[PDB]
Amino acid sequence: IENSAIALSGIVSVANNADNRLEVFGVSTDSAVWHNWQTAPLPNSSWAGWNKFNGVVTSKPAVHRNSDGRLEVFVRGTDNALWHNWQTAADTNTWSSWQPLYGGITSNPEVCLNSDGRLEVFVRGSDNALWHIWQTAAHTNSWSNWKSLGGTLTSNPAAHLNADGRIEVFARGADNALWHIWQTAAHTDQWSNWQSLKSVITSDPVVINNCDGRLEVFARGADSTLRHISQIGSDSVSWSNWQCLDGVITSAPAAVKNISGQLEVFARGADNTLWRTWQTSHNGPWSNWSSFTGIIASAPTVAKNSDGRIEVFVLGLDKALWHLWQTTSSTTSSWTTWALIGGITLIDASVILE
Amino acid sequence: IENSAIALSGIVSVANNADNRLEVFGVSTDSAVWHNWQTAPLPNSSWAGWNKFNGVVTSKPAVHRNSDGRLEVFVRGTDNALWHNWQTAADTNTWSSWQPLYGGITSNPEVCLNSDGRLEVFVRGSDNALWHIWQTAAHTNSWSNWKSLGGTLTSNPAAHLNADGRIEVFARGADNALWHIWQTAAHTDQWSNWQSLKSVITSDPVVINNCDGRLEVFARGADSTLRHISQIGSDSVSWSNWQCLDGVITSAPAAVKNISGQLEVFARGADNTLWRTWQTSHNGPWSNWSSFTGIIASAPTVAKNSDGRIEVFVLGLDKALWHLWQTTSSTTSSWTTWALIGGITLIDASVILE
Amino acid sequence: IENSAIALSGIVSVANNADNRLEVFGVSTDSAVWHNWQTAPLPNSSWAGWNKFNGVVTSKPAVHRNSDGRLEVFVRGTDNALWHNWQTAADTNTWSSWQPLYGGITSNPEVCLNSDGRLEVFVRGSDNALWHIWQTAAHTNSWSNWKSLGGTLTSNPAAHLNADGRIEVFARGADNALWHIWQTAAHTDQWSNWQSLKSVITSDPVVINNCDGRLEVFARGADSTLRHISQIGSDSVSWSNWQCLDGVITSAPAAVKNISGQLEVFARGADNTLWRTWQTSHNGPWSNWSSFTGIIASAPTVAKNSDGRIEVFVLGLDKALWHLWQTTSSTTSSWTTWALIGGITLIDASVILE
Amino acid sequence: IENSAIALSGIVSVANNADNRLEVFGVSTDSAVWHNWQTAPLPNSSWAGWNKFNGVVTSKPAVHRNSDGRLEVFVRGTDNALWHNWQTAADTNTWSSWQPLYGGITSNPEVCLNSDGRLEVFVRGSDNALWHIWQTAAHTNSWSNWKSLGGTLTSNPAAHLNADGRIEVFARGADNALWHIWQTAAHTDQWSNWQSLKSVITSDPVVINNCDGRLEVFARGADSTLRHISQIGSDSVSWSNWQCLDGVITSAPAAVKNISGQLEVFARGADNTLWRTWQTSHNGPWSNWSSFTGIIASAPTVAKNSDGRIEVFVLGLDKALWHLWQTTSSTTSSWTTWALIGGITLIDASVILE
Repeated sequence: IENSAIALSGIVSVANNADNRLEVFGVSTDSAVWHNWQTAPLPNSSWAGWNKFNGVVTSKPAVHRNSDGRLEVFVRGTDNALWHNWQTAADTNTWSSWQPLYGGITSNPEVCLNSDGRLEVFVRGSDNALWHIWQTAAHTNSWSNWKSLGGTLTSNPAAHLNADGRIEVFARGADNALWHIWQTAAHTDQWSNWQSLKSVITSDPVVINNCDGRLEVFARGADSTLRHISQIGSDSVSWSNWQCLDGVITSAPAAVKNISGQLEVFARGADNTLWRTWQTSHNGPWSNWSSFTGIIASAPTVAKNSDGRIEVFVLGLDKALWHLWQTTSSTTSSWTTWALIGGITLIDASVILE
Repeated sequence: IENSAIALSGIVSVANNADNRLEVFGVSTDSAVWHNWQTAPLPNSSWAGWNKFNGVVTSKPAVHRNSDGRLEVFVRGTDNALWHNWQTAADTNTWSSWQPLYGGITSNPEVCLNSDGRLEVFVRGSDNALWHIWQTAAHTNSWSNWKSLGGTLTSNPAAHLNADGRIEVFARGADNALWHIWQTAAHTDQWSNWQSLKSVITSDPVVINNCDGRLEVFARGADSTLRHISQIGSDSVSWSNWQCLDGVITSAPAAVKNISGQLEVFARGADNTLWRTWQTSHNGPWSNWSSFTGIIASAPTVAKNSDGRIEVFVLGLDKALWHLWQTTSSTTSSWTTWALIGGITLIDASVILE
Repeated sequence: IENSAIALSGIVSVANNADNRLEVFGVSTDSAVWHNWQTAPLPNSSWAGWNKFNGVVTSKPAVHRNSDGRLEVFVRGTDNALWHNWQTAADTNTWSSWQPLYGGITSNPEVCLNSDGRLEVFVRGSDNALWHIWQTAAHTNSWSNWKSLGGTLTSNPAAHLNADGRIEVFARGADNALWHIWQTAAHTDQWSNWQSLKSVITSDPVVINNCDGRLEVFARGADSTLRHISQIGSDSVSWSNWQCLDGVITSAPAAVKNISGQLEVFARGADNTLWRTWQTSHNGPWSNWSSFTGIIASAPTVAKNSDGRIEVFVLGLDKALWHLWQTTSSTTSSWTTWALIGGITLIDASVILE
Repeated sequence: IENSAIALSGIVSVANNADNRLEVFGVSTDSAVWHNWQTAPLPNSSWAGWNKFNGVVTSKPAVHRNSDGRLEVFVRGTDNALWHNWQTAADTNTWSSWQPLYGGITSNPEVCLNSDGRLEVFVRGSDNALWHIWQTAAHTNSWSNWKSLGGTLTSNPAAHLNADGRIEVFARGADNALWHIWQTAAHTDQWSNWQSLKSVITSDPVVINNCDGRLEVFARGADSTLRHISQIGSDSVSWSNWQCLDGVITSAPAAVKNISGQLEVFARGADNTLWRTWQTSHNGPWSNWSSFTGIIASAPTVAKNSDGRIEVFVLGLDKALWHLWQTTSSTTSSWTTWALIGGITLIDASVILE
């Protein structure tokens, strides 16, 4: 493993609809985005079937729910520009056609929802800097001009809200270390300078908030194990030391907070099966990795259902989408075995960063 | 203080719009509902001014945001039936006229949002039982028939979601004790039997969730001090003992979780000023009560702004609405002094339960 | 229940020998101190049998282990002066005769071990002030002169070390409130002024340290329920609000930290049986009281064995000493039923404070 | 760094006397054990001066306080047998001459105090197995015969009590992994089988208990960073995954629990200065390493004074003993700079394990 490697990513993007039904977005062999959704917001629900958005795309799709409940998808087009399309009403399967946001992007798009209800998109630009564009009014198809935040990115960006509403963005830099930059006031265009968090990383960063309000960042390290760092104060400049966990992982990690408020991390393990680790107590030590039966061909994508149950999506060896879930809304629940969401095969359309 | 007393309630109901701007609803001297809203989602924002909904009402209004971002208000009419009106689009100040939901109600209405996106309303009925009615599809003006959950209520009901999506409802019973009843599966019409939590209470119950997922209930006790009880397991049947805190309070309490994940409680104190107490550590002991200058004439109503800052609304001695807020997004922030939201005077339209 | 009442106390004092065998001290119908000890440091051990110290006493005996492992007992004599006697070697049943420390005392004695190895005794004096006397060298029969700390005491004193080695003393004052006073530097004769913790109490105070280093104080309140308060900072002046727990208790409480670091409290309940409550999580909420079968005639005295198992001693209706213990070294262990430590009957020799 | 390396150890062993004065034991250029002690139990106390025990030794000395307060030192002699000598009374500077315990030992000795007051010594034997010998009565010069616990050791052993009084012993095995073995009942000669904790380690293991009762083990790993693992249940068989902390260390670590109950770790860092890291919250994340000025030539040895203040001892470049300490009994206290405990120079007499 080399310092500039980027671990295998998830094969779909997932979102909860306004009524919390899960909906997945991926790219098929026709290079178009397809999507599928639960018919009811429970993991054992039937799925509607795969439906196509017309248009050829050249990145992994990113999806986020607007503050009025409508899903909106962002993707790079054949012109290397940003395109988006949206549900025309919450919980409806009527969509716009792809609409242009222009620009020139060289990474997958990352979408955040500001705490004033406005979507904001972060991408690597043609000059390898971080660029962003935002809705100028909440849940409205009115966007700003493109603006640069500088820097030099060698991974996809990952964005998350701090507890006080300030967006913070994480990305690997030219030295293969994790860097970050943040709004200095909530949902405004006033930003810090770039700062290094020092450690080399070999995956995109994955960010989650704990109960205490503080951000935690997970990534694969140079020795191919999971490592993590967390905010220790009230601001974006006070961080812990990095810690690693034993166990070689072969994909990006995926993190989720269970309904007991504890963190869980999923990743493809050294034997190409799905591995899971969880915090055993508040802030506590981490469990040994547990493995699920079955070889997988992507990183996991993890979501929560309306009753709190965790559900995991992966690419199978047959190049189709599989999933499994918790049988009960309990931290020690047993899990189902992999089930197929059949109808199309999927490709990894992630932008090749080099 | 007698066992059947119900402490003074808050004078307004508050909600966050889809873009997180606060909006308050109260009843004026014309017995109509009026509302006012922030023009931007920050506590130092200007307010738009008081606007009237036509129609005479006979209860405190209850407000909740739909899963598509539209606010919806519920109130008892002059016919003792339930009426509602809604924003016709998220973050817009265009409303329906009051529309009928019928029934016969003898308490203030309480509204909950199920985790599948459907609003559900709980009221005491003409037979003193708990009744409820729900949207049959998420964020849609299609409602069920009225259905009884039984029991005998001597307070307004308070409802909250468990971490697994099950609604749980709390209300004082015929013996002046706190009782509760819960969905046995998330967002379904399958309910438990009524169970007593034993302690006498002299206010409506106030329910909040902690980070661990568990519900905590606050109420005034028979000796006029604050008392509280919390779930200790994974279900609705395992509760702690009751604990009281020293200090006589003269209103219902209001509880909020700050951005550090700790709980804070506000109440009118024995000297008729606003009092505040907070948890000093995770699950920790509670601080001595702190007082704010100024005599108040209602219980506090507490809300959070888009940047996490807590804001408190009270009725002043001039019968107008006043508010104060935290100066910074920090747990140890200083507070502003009371400021007026002028333009109308307010009355307490709470249903007299005896 | 009146504000000046002092709840029933424990009938024996207990200590661990240098090898951790438990040894109990009580007063029999001959007004002499008798003692009995485990033959091995396990709760199911046989006991040696009751042995008498010659001499008539007029208070409950207090016992503490010296820093060289020798037990030492303190008691008021027929002359109202303080007397003491000691093991002449650790884990040996050879004792000195009662030896005089003079003074004039009007409460039971309370003994503390300073963190520099010197015993220090606290008593109410003939002028109702707090007085103390100390070893001038660790584990040596060389004592200081008597010195007054002032104040007005209406309970027995309770002393405990802070985490930094400063002794802090708690006692009810003339206004029936809990007061305290503390060393301002570890194991030195430099003391603070008296300060009130405000709440009325109707038992002696009981003090324990939690894992965080902080002191917690338990007492019965004016409504005959358990109440407690805890340090919230790094010093002796920052305390939480008082909290009460529901449930009427009819004796002083006894507190212990179990081997999981959680606190447990035992007391005689409203039905004259032994009641137990425990913290369900770190700093967490408290369980409902659980009852053990059997009417008891004293407060419990609680100790821990060499394997961590909790053991409880009480006076039975037959005026003899009974005990029960945990069956395993686990927080959720079951308990044995009461067993007799037969051979003498015991009287409550506690000094009548009025 | 190779898998079989054993990091540099501390240059002295330290103990608290019965009155909590610190006393240090090391080996000088004459191959004899010398010791020095505080004259009062405070870090700014003067020290008595270096005093010699007659006799040539061939290991680092181990010291433990007996349950009657007397210090006792264990060391390998020129005959490769175990020898010991003891204070003849607590807090006295009168010692026995070295007395024989025989055996054949190939590591430094490790001493534990059972919870029934009996010392027990663990050593690697001439067959590379773990051997032990124990006092047959508490604080008495009567010892058992030597007994083997089997295994194959490639480090010195480290022993610690579990919260329930069971001794647990940790040592590196033939595969360079950390192994452990434990008493299955407190202070009895009934032991488990050896079990692997799997990770390679390149230092002796260092064991400490947290507040929750659970053991935590620290060691240097194969990549020369600090790693740690902790018990997650009520027994000796349930452990967390291993975690590493960033930062190359060049000595064994030393761990201590501060008076707030949080853990701190000291080690020589990659630049040969003393480094310190601490837990920022309960169980929490670990701080970045902080450095103290001054090149050091051993691992640190860490102790606590009677007022809770941490004190650290190291070998200086002048081959003399230096120390520094906290200025106040507070977790965020500043520290003094290195001060000399002059009078002799010290050598590292640690047994060469290969």
